Formats: sequence, C-alpha cells, structure tokens
Amino acid sequence: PQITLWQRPLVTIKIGGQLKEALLDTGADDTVLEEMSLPGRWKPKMIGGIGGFIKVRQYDQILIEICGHKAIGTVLVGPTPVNIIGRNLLTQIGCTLNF
Amino acid sequence: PQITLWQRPLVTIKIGGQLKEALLDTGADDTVLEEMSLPGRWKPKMIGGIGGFIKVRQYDQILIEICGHKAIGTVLVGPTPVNIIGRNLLTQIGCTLNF
Ligand SMILES: COC(=O)N[C@H](C(=O)NN(Cc1ccc(Br)cc1)C[C@@](O)(Cc1ccccc1)C(=O)N[C@H]1c2ccccc2C[C@H]1O)C(C)(C)C
Repeated sequence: PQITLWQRPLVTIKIGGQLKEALLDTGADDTVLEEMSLPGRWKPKMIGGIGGFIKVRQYDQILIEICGHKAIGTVLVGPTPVNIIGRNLLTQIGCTLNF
Repeated sequence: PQITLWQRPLVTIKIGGQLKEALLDTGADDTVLEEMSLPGRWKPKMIGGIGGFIKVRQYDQILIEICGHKAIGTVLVGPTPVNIIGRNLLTQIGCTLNF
C-alpha cells in the first residue's frame, strides 16, 4: 500500500496469535514492542532514543505479521512509548520511502 | 526519489543557509535539530520517545529544503542525538511509505 504521513502511520500487526497496533518507523533501526511474552531465550540490548539509551530484551527469529505481510526477525521487548516496527522488519516487507 | 531502508534514510537539508544531514523519521511527529540558531520567536517544549523527554526550543514558520524540495513548518532545536525530519515536514515534500 501507500501510506501518507498526515497522521501516525499506525498499522495492525500479529505476533503470538495476537493483534496489536504498531507504528511504521523508518527512523528506528530496530523493532521494539511494549512489555509482553515471547518464547525462547533473549539477549541484552541497548537501543538509543531521543532521551537516552534503555535496556530491552532481544528475541530472535520471531514470527510477526505486518499488514498481512509475514516476517520473521529480531523483536525487542521493553519500555517503549508505543509498538515500533523498525527497519529490520520494514526491509522484509519491502517498505521504502518515496517523494 | 525512492529511498530504501537497508540503512538509515539520511538526507541532506538546507536550513538557515546551513547544509546538514538529517534522518527521515516517519515515527517522528516533529522535526528536531541539534543545537543551532534560527530566526524569530521561540517557545519552550518537551518532546519524548525512547529514553524519555528533552527540552527544546520551538520555532514556527521556518523555511527548509529537503532533497531540493522546499517546505515550510515548525522546527525544534535541542539536545537531539541526530537531526530528525518529522512528519510535520515529510508531508510537505510529498513523502510516503510504500510496500
Ligand atoms: C510523540 O513523540 C514523538 O513523535 N517523538 C519523536 C521520537 O522520539 N520518535 N521515535 C519514538 C517514538 C515513536 C512513536 C511515538 Br507515538 C512516540 C515516540 C523514535 C526514534 O525513531 C527517534 C530517534 C532516531 C535516531 C536516534 C535517536 C532517536 C528512535 O527512538 N529510534 C531509535 C530506535 C527505536 C527502536 C529500536 C532501536 C532504535 C535505535 C534508533 O533507531 C521525536 C522526539 C523525534 C519528535
């Protein structure tokens, strides 16, 4: 699809059999979701935001649907303002910027 | 132009007669630039994201030129770790997300 930016680019994702609202963020190198439960082991990760770096859990090879596009990648879990879908997954669904 | 997301979508901008590199961020409501001088009146503002909030100065009706495209809008100046072009300006240059 083509998404304009007059409002927040919010879309429905599906992870762990559940639906959530997430923001397509080309400015985010990674994908970080609000506190939740994911399977397997996780690793430590420091992501830097507008106000500093925070601690987050890193799970790899996680299944996640974005606007019907199935993707499998790294998903970070932590205290983010909103669910953020980053470049690591935006590149998997073939998302590009255009003007 | 069409910009991919394999790498951060950084572009050149011209503001206040100065050339700068900035990050096209669809996950950004506003445009915030690193410490610099801008013309006119300003009002203090607090913006937040991963890591928390930072204090910035808000200047309105500021001219900007992104990849040759002239635009007008609000610009925030403060301790941001990277120059960021927010949705408030991306819309003016006709920028959209496609996949
Ligand atoms: C209403 O408030 C706002 O619009 N604030 C904006 C904002 O903070 N944007 N979002 C966060 C956010 C998204 C949606 C909503 Br709803 C609210 C906040 C994040 C950001 O793109 C900015 C950023 C980019 C580069 C360096 C540092 C920070 C970011 O944090 N990027 C990092 C990131 C995120 C997840 C995983 C890894 C990494 C690494 C880096 O790419 C504003 C302050 C620019 C205006």
